[PDB]
Amino acid sequence: SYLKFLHWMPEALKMPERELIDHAGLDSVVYLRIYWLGLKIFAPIAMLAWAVLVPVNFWAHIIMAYAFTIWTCYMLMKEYETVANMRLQFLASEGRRPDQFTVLVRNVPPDPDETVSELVEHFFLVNHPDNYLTHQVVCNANKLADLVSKKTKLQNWLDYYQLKYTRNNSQIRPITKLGCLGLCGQKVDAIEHYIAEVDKTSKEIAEERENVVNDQKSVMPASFVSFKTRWAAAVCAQTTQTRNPTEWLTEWAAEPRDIYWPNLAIPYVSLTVRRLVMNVAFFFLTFFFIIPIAFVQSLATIEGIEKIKSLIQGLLAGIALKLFLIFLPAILMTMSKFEGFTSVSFLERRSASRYYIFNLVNVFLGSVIAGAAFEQLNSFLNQSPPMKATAFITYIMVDGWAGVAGEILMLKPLIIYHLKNAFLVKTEKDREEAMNPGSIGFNTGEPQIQLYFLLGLVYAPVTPMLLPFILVFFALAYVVYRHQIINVYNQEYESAAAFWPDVHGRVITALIISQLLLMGLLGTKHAASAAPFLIALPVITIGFHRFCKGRFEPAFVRYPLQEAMMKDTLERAREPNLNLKGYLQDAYIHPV
Amino acid sequence: SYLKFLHWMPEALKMPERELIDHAGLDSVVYLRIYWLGLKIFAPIAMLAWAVLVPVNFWAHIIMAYAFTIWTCYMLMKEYETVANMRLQFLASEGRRPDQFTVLVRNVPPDPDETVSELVEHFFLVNHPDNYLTHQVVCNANKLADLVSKKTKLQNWLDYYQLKYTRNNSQIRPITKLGCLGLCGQKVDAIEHYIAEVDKTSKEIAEERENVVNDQKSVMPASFVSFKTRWAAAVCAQTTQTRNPTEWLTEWAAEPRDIYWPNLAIPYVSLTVRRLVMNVAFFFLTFFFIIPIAFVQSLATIEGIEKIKSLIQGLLAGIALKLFLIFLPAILMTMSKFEGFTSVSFLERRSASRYYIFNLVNVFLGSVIAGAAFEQLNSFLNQSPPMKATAFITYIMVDGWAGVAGEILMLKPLIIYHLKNAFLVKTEKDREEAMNPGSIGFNTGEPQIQLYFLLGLVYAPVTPMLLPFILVFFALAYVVYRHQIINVYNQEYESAAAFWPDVHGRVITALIISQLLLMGLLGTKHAASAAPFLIALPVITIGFHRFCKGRFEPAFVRYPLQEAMMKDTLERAREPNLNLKGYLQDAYIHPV
Repeated sequence: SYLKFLHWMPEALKMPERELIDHAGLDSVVYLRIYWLGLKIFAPIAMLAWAVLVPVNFWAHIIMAYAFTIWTCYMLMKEYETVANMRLQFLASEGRRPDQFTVLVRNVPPDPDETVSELVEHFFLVNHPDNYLTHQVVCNANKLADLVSKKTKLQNWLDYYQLKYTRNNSQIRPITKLGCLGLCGQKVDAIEHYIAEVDKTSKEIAEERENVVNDQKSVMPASFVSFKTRWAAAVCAQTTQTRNPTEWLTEWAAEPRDIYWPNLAIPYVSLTVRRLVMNVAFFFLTFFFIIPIAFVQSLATIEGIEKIKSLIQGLLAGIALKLFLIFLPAILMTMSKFEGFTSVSFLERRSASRYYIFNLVNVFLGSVIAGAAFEQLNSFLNQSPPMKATAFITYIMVDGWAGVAGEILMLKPLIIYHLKNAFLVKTEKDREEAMNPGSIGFNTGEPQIQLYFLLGLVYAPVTPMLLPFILVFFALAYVVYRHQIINVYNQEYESAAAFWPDVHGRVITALIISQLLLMGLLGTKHAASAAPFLIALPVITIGFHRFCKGRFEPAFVRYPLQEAMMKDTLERAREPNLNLKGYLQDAYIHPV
Repeated sequence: SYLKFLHWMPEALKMPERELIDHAGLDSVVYLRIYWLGLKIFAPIAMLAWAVLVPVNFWAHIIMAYAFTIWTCYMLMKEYETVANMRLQFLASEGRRPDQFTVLVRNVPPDPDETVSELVEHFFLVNHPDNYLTHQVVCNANKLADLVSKKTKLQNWLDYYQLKYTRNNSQIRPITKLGCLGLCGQKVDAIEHYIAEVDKTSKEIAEERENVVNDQKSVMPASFVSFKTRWAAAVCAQTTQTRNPTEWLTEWAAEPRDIYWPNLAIPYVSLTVRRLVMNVAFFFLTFFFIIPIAFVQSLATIEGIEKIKSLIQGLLAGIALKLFLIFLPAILMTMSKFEGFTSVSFLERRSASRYYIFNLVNVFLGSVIAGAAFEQLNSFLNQSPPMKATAFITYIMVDGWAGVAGEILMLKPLIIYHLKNAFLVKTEKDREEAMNPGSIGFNTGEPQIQLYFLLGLVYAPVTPMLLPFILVFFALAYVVYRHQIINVYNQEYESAAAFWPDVHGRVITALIISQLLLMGLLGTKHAASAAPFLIALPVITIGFHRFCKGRFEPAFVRYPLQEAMMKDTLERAREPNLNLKGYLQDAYIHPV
């Protein structure tokens, strides 16, 4: 009810900030701070765009430009500070995690007389003698995991179809091989997913289990060398280990509860080849989506012609793309995993980066217009063998405002169940219920924010109306998402705001893009005294970015050796008698 | 005689390469390898430019482009290998130098209760506990050094005028204050530079000596923290020390015999301000020189009109700039020292970088033409209130070929004495004879090579005649400079080919510049199928550069921890009983 809504409202309001840092985490609290920065950049600039623009509506547009960029950059520095400080304070007042002591030594050189392990020990007992504790060679246990997951799949799927009414429960027969027979199959068989399957999978689990342990081919050329101190691991992580820059490549290891175990099986040789392939694939996907949008937009216009109304048209063009990009986030994740990164963090951050480039092109610069122009060129060939502010106003009304409305409705898992019903073999699915929240969304939420930053900063000097709408999104997001951060959303890895460097870059990108585009609208004709004015702005922005990347980014990309020593000494004093070998040895073998 | 010339010739030929690495050094041998790379890039490309160009003289120009760039890049990778390998081998088979164990901790935070030293000890005994050996706080002893140098100046200058004929030797009276009295002065006085001066300088030497030792204001906020092992110092050099990215800034210390002691006295706050100032100054100097060239070129043309002959004109325009840039190297050195770098290496490398940007503009792209065009615009205002291949052919004939001729003539110090005679108070100078060779010249020789690379790679697809001339320079340089490297030129610091990363970048710059310029000559008109062909070349070049910067550059910018441990263990075995405190403590106090 309205009352209940208002109540969750100031309930989420009555919690402090540092209490949330321990209640929810740092990742979540600085992600909530992105919306806050937005409200602290697009609010003052709206006040100025309603005093210089509308009343006096141009050298004032270029003056507004400067003022807007200054405030944006001022606030970005201030927030970089708070987030960097929070990260370093949190890092200190944390707990004990194995990663703090271990490093992944990728690409261990070939040895025709030793196992990878022997070689690793030798190397790290002569190179880091007083601190090397233990090494855990990583094995290719993706096969074991697949069978294990299949076993549970089988069991769960037909636990429903063996206990529904027991006895000879519905002996269904789906496609044994979709390539061979279409529709369904003829294996009525028995219950428990044709029990022989559960049995043979358990037998193959045992099979792989055997091989994995005793084969010396499962273990990849890598290990997770661990050290006695945080200080020592920090040293190893930020130090070159050998003459060959390809072999013995040590980097900070991540939380074991974050390691993407599947990708700890790809050679360092194949990585580069894969990278190229995945690169060009993203390119195609970009241009591709441009076209369905255009065509379905055209459909809408035709329907309207055949049949306020303009607002309705706008909102309908605004959806279509919505379902389309739902399909999109879905994928940006699989593409990163094909490149071959070994940690959830980087995979999620990769997706957000890739999302950015998409949303640049397809959704602002290079969208509707250019794609359709190329299509017209192609149609001519057949025959002879800042976009629109208004449209973005509709996107805010939908995308942003709709997002927060459905977030609070938590109707997202209901729609997941509805897609389950769209797949409907019968009317339902399996007895497996994967409903764990997961992360708030850096692979989804963050791209949204940065795209709205583009829209806002780009159209602020031009149209003074996107700002009021963009602002309300930021405000709503804060309150509804905070409520979730305290009430519903949990976490899956703690990187401690290591993504802020990335966020910063995208706001800086927005700024530069905005200025480059304003040098086009206010460059042609206008004045030859306004163009040089707008030519300095990008340079100033890059300057600020570089300053902030040298004053605040090190807090996210480097672990101060002093901070490590402090943590070590304090923990070695509070708990004078503690063993590390136990906590470290058994943490980096596959979870099989 | 001719015979003697031919003889120094194959004498320099009969020495091996690794024997020269120990005889002369690594710096010198890889600098000699720059000329060799040149001969191995511009020789095959000349053969192709005399088979595709002249016989068939355009899509062949674009084919030649590709082939030339491929060979250049192939050879650059091959040489990066040899130089990286040489560096790592030399580093291993070296001697003991203090730098291998110490790091400069710049920007030590303010302490209202401790001296810089106390603070440094505390920090490095709690942060690097098992390896910290000693710290040597650096003092501002530039004043002491100035008086010391003045004392020697006085003594030496008039040791000539006190022993020429003894007794009351020529009591000369130069300008006591040039601002006050012009020409000369009236202080006939006595011998030994007015002995009272030598006495009062010795008294002021004592004065500063006293203050320096006991004042606690001379010591700057810095120290040269030393460690017990090469491994440990390597760790400290490549590890962030504290949360504040401004304070406690550790970096590898250089050879004490390389430290530019004067600049170890500038605050980390003033550095940035100074940088900006120096930056804009270089800008002015660039454009400035463009103009004298133009005007003196104009003078030459007028003289010719009033009075082969065209060749003579070319060679005369080719000189003028020569004396002008003699004046130039002279300065690029003072500018770096004003920025505030603390080591000869970086100061010399800075000069070479700054020289590059000059020579780009003023000597190829942005030279004669554009400057004079702006001058014509200015003249109109008054009234109403790839350049030329031939010219560069002359530069090779002079600059390059003249350089090597005079190098072998060793008439350079004779010309230094001739400039002494140009200053001539009487006919001679002082009794001080600073004639030590110094370094072969990274601040002078290197800029030359890279400019000739530009000229060559740019004009190879166009004119097939600069290549033969450029080649002979490379060949001559090798033989004449090798002779000097074995017979005359010594060294002043050993960076062990740490400048190759810089060299590489400038050849890559040349490549990219060449391609961009060929997209202009072979872009307009020509074909719309040739422009995209030339658009991929820059990207491929950047790709190769990045590959090589990730495979070979780490050998110059990072010290493998494994190599350090190897060196340590071997030295600790050959000399089982050795003290380090002695060799390390007294090495980083000022040399006063």
